[PDB]
Amino acid sequence: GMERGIVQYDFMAESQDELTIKSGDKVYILDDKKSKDWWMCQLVDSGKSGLVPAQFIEPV
Repeated sequence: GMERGIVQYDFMAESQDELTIKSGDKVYILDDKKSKDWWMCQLVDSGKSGLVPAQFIEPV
């Protein structure tokens, strides 16, 4: 869990490389270096991973 975050808005994946997340969900931030718009994250509880809007992720 090198870097953690908390989801701030619901987001539903519309394509394969995205990750559906719900407000309040805890994530690992896997990659916040490649894009200021899209971060690769993984849900702590389910282990599901993919791209989400950066602006929806509050780092801990």
